[PDB]
Amino acid sequence: AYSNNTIAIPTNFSISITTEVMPVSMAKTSVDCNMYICGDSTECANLLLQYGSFCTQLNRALSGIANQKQIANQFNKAISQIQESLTTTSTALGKLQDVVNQNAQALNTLVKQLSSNFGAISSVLNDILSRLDKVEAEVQIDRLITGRLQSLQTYVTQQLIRAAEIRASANLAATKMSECVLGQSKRVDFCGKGYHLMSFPQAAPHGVVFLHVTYVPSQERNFTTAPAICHEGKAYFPREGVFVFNGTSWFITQRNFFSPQIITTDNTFVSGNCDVVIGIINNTVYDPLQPELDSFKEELDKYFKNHTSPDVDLGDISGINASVVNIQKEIDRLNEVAKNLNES
Amino acid sequence: AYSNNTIAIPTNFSISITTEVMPVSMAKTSVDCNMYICGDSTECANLLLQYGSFCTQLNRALSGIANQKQIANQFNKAISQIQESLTTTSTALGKLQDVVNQNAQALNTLVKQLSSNFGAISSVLNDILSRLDKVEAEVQIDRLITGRLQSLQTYVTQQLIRAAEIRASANLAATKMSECVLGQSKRVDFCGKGYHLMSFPQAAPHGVVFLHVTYVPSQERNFTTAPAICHEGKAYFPREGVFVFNGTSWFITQRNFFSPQIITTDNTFVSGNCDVVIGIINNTVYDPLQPELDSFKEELDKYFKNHTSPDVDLGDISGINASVVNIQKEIDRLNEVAKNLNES
Amino acid sequence: AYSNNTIAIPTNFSISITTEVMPVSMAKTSVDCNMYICGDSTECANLLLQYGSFCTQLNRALSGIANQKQIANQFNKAISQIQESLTTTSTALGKLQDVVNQNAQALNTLVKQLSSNFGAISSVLNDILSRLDKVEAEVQIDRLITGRLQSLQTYVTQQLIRAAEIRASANLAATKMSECVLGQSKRVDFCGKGYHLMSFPQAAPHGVVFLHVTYVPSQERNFTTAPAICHEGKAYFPREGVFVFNGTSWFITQRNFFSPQIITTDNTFVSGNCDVVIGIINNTVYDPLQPELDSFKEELDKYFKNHTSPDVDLGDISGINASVVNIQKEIDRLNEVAKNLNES
Ligand SMILES: *[C@@H]1O[C@H](CO)[C@@H](O)[C@H](O)[C@H]1NC(C)=O
Ligand SMILES: *[C@@H]1O[C@H](CO)[C@@H](O)[C@H](O)[C@H]1NC(C)=O
Ligand SMILES: *[C@@H]1O[C@H](CO)[C@@H](O)[C@H](O)[C@H]1NC(C)=O
Ligand SMILES: *[C@@H]1O[C@H](CO)[C@@H](O)[C@H](O)[C@H]1NC(C)=O
Ligand SMILES: *[C@@H]1O[C@H](CO)[C@@H](O)[C@H](O)[C@H]1NC(C)=O
Ligand SMILES: *[C@@H]1O[C@H](CO)[C@@H](O)[C@H](O)[C@H]1NC(C)=O
Ligand SMILES: *[C@@H]1O[C@H](CO)[C@@H](O)[C@H](O)[C@H]1NC(C)=O
Ligand SMILES: *[C@@H]1O[C@H](CO)[C@@H](O)[C@H](O)[C@H]1NC(C)=O
Ligand SMILES: *[C@@H]1O[C@H](CO)[C@@H](O)[C@H](O)[C@H]1NC(C)=O
Ligand SMILES: *[C@@H]1O[C@H](CO)[C@@H](O)[C@H](O)[C@H]1NC(C)=O
Ligand SMILES: *[C@@H]1O[C@H](CO)[C@@H](O)[C@H](O)[C@H]1NC(C)=O
Ligand SMILES: *[C@@H]1O[C@H](CO)[C@@H](O)[C@H](O)[C@H]1NC(C)=O
Ligand SMILES: *[C@@H]1O[C@H](CO)[C@@H](O)[C@H](O)[C@H]1NC(C)=O
Ligand SMILES: *[C@@H]1O[C@H](CO)[C@@H](O)[C@H](O)[C@H]1NC(C)=O
Ligand SMILES: *[C@@H]1O[C@H](CO)[C@@H](O)[C@H](O)[C@H]1NC(C)=O
Ligand SMILES: *[C@@H]1O[C@H](CO)[C@@H](O)[C@H](O)[C@H]1NC(C)=O
Ligand SMILES: *[C@@H]1O[C@H](CO)[C@@H](O)[C@H](O)[C@H]1NC(C)=O
Ligand SMILES: *[C@@H]1O[C@H](CO)[C@@H](O)[C@H](O)[C@H]1NC(C)=O
Ligand SMILES: *[C@@H]1O[C@H](CO)[C@@H](O)[C@H](O)[C@H]1NC(C)=O
Ligand SMILES: *[C@@H]1O[C@H](CO)[C@@H](O)[C@H](O)[C@H]1NC(C)=O
Ligand SMILES: *[C@@H]1O[C@H](CO)[C@@H](O)[C@H](O)[C@H]1NC(C)=O
Ligand SMILES: *[C@@H]1O[C@H](CO)[C@@H](O)[C@H](O)[C@H]1NC(C)=O
Ligand SMILES: *[C@@H]1O[C@H](CO)[C@@H](O)[C@H](O)[C@H]1NC(C)=O
Ligand SMILES: *[C@@H]1O[C@H](CO)[C@@H](O)[C@H](O)[C@H]1NC(C)=O
Repeated sequence: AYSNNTIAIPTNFSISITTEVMPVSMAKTSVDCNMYICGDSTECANLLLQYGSFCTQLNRALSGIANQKQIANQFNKAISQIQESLTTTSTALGKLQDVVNQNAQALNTLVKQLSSNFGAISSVLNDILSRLDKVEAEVQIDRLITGRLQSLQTYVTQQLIRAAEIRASANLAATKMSECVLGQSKRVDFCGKGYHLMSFPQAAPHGVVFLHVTYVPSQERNFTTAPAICHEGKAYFPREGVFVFNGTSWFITQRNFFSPQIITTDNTFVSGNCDVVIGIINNTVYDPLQPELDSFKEELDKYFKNHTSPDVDLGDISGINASVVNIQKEIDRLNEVAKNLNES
Repeated sequence: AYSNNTIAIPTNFSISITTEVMPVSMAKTSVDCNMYICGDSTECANLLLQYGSFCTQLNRALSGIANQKQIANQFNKAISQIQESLTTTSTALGKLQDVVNQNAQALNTLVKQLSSNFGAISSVLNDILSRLDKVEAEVQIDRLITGRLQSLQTYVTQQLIRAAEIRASANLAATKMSECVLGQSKRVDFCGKGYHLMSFPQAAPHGVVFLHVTYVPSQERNFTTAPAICHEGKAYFPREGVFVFNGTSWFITQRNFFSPQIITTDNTFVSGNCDVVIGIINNTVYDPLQPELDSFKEELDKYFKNHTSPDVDLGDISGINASVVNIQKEIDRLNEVAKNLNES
Repeated sequence: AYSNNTIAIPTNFSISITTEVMPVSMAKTSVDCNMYICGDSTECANLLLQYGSFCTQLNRALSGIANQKQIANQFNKAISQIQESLTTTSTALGKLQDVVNQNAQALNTLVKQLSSNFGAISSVLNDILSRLDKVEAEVQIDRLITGRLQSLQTYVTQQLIRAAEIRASANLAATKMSECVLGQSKRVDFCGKGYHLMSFPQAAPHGVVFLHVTYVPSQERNFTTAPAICHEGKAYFPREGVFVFNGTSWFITQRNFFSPQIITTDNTFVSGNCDVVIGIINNTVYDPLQPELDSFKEELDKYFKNHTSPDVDLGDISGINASVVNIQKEIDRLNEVAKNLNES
């Protein structure tokens, strides 16, 4: 750089109060989560019970801010053969009576007690449906609560960052009530704008209101300005000074205004050369270090189950029919032989 | 303002060391989530596996801090009619045998294989109950984990805000090891209280302990003090000075103590008027901008299912009975005719 | 402390530009959650719909940054007794016909309509399985989303803390464009290293690049240095000075270099004693107040259900058999009597 250029250097001034305000404390922002999250749907209050005791410690942080007898005997034999036949028929039909009734008893057993199986399975199935739907409903609510929860946590983080700004600004308030009040700071546009004379401190709800009695340049000039000059391979350093003309005569003044005092030997300092030392750059950087998230595919497929299956539950188990008898020609010929028997 | 008032202005001093401490670094607070979240219930460790790799990158941020033959033939015909009748009866009862046994075979089919249907449905229903209860249990755990998780995330946010305060305070430490150590700062109650002479820097675990050799006013006076005076519609500005009396004679002194030097022309600066310039107010404010959350009603009713339904599962399907035969008068009259047949 | 020691005090200087950079603003880091959370698995986008409107307000904060007739008649009576017997048999077998067919009708009723019960229960059971597996899948996804969500919320918190550092650093930029530009700050190694002469401000994308024309000590000496001396139980205070020798003769100089001006009476100030005032320690501390989390055992066992149960669903309800008739000796003797009847 090194070059002579021009800085507005003040000529005539004026009084100037400043009256700046800088906050020092914070309200105890005890924010209820149950109100910020939840407005209605008492269900939400039933589920945020299960969400920890997060709001307590959250507001703990926020609080910590602030020849023819042959016929007779033979057909008598035949009649006792018919006697054999009909006692035989009584045997058959008694067996049929007990077994057809036993299979009907098994039928009643199945019907009654298998209705009871239907009743048990149907009640269990309805309760499965009920609690499945409770799971569905509350799970959707939990999605919504979790998003709204991290929004609230962002609210609290925003609040804490404000609390940190307020703490550092109160440190600046303590430093200014040191220097501006209990001293006359020789710093341009600090302790209010212009050149500080005295400051008047006064309180506020959460601030410290300053009343800086200062003075500002009412009148000046765009005037030439040189940091250092190199006559002889040889630099010149104005102690508490800046190289200035009067219309082309090199003088050195104060910075605050110019009564252009002549170049002495004492106020100038000298280097044996005019060799610039190059300085270091680029401070105040911070690395965030929030590094990386991979896919859902990696994250999921480490820890995941697909896990489905249908049933079978055949039902052709039912589907086999009942064959029947519908014959009655036996009854027909039976009663027609009964006609024949009453005939002769 | 502008008015003459009174500031304690120092008279006699005393030596004063200060010995302040300002931290510069932080411990590597590698906080395990599995310990801060989880203390017991290995179940919790089974579920926090599924909770991402959040704790890794979380501690990455925290790490980045640091004639009578008629009879014979006719009744022989009738006897063969009875032969027809009993072969006919054999036909009927064989049909009944096969069909009653077939309906019993269908009954055994239903009983065996429909027990197998009950076994399949009951095992599936128990597994439905099992995994439903796993869902219920782990879902409640997930509520609790999510609340405790955001409490941990608040812990980390609190920690990072401390890290930011430490970084800015270490910037102040670098600035004070510049000015207090390598210079004699002309700043009241900076570089320790009082007026700095020299500071002695020394290390600490995570701080830089200063030893500010300063000097403080042991003796002073509540004494009158004026910023500027307006004789002639015309202001007066003491350069490095403050208007002071000796008991009513206007002098201007240093701020640091008063040897009340007389009003010169050079130390006073003058405005042509006494016109206050009014200054700007109210800096250092930040807008949080955390704006808004609506109801659960809006948020929910965009994306929600109620979604319930019962079954029917009739059971009168069972409830139709089995009619029976319980008659035996046929057997009674049958064996009584058998008595009659053995009679004659 | 109080002791005479040695500070490098400058002798000959050199010009030195500094060229430091301090950022003042931030890019509008409108970070999409749907990209930072979600990369693939459109399912994830189906579930993050249910996760509030968190990303909107999240980026609202981030945006707010920037003889043989006896025989005839008697056996005619017996023949009508057989007529009674076979009409009686017709009665029995008609009753058996209707009842065996009725129990078969009940069997068909059970088979058809109980297949319909199996169909209803099986379809409901498959849908239970389906939506249970949807619950399982999406619940695991919600674990993963919640962990990745708080990682994103940590990203945003990290970003906001950077925004606070940038706001305070821009306050330092405003203070340096006050003092370094519009003044000549008498502060060592502030407004760039060395001793400030003038600074040249120039813009940047998000910074304010300074060009501090300063001057640094090219040449100096480790030289003795005393804060205060106690001849007579009586201290000595060099105003804008430091006690210095020339090779053992006590002088007081400037801090910036040494032309060792003689000890006057005016530049030294005096205490009547040599009594050190001890100062206060250990500022800039903040209490985090993130206090406490108890066990899962406390947190859980306040609000938790274990809640399991099996079924019974007997199945011996089926398991009772069907007894049968398999007899046919009646048919055998029946047709053998039919042989006997056709004989005679
Ligand atoms: C400014 O600096 C130049 C050298 O760059 C010098 O020759 C000149 O005399 C200086 N003054 C003016 C008024 O240009
Ligand atoms: C010179 O004065 C003008 C007045 O209009 C103002 O722009 C500024 O003070 C100076 N101009 C420059 C530095 O370009
Ligand atoms: C600067 O110096 C004198 C005295 O201040 C002034 O009168 C004159 O106009 C200027 N120029 C010179 C001496 O060349
Ligand atoms: C640098 O120091 C030496 C030491 O005697 C002195 O002779 C010389 O004048 C100094 N240089 C300047 C420019 O003052
Ligand atoms: C300052 O440092 C950052 C580090 O990321 C770099 O990107 C930037 O280019 C540097 N500034 C200049 C002017 O090179
Ligand atoms: C297995 O999981 C993947 C993961 O997206 C998904 O497509 C589906 O639920 C399952 N089945 C198949 C065939 O991918
Ligand atoms: C009725 O009987 C059989 C038994 O094997 C069954 O499979 C089928 O459905 C029916 N038979 C027909 C319709 O011919
Ligand atoms: C059947 O025969 C009997 C005698 O065997 C006699 O009463 C009559 O002729 C017939 N009818 C009735 C109804 O008895
Ligand atoms: C204070 O200011 C008033 C004007 O407000 C002036 O008359 C007076 O002389 C000053 N001094 C004292 C000691 O009151
Ligand atoms: C005047 O001195 C008293 C001493 O008790 C003290 O309150 C303060 O220094 C002054 N009082 C004021 C300014 O009200
Ligand atoms: C203030 O000035 C003189 C000299 O310091 C002092 O003796 C006198 O008492 C004071 N008052 C006057 C001169 O009215
Ligand atoms: C203001 O500047 C003019 C310019 O010559 C000068 O005459 C006047 O004395 C100045 N005013 C004061 C109060 O110094
Ligand atoms: C400072 O600005 C804030 C902006 O919200 C305002 O509320 C407050 O009233 C201002 N201060 C004064 C003293 O008016
Ligand atoms: C539909 O959802 C609402 C939402 O609170 C709730 O009352 C219930 O689960 C459902 N039914 C009715 C009738 O509101
Ligand atoms: C048994 O039979 C009928 C079949 O239609 C059934 O509905 C009913 O329960 C029973 N009848 C009675 C008890 O009269
Ligand atoms: C039945 O009649 C037979 C001959 O027809 C004869 O043995 C007896 O009288 C009766 N009883 C028995 C048991 O046979
Ligand atoms: C340093 O201080 C001691 C007293 O501690 C004093 O006797 C001595 O003369 C001083 N100077 C040197 C050069 O040691
Ligand atoms: C004295 O000079 C040496 C030069 O090597 C350097 O270590 C430092 O400036 C001084 N040494 C100290 C203070 O121990
Ligand atoms: C310090 O003072 C004189 C004059 O600066 C110097 O010549 C001498 O060497 C020193 N020592 C004394 C006077 O003992
Ligand atoms: C302290 O103040 C008194 C008041 O007159 C004065 O006599 C004495 O000299 C002062 N002490 C010092 C060391 O100046
Ligand atoms: C500073 O205060 C903290 C408060 O926790 C304390 O632990 C520490 O020991 C103090 N420093 C010293 C040097 O005692
Ligand atoms: C009850 O809950 C506990 C909690 O860990 C767990 O062991 C299990 O799920 C249940 N049963 C028993 C016997 O503990
Ligand atoms: C078949 O009949 C009975 C009915 O009580 C049933 O309990 C059992 O399983 C069978 N009886 C046997 C195998 O003896
Ligand atoms: C049975 O007897 C009838 C007459 O009663 C006669 O036709 C024959 O002898 C026998 N066989 C058949 C097939 O009728």
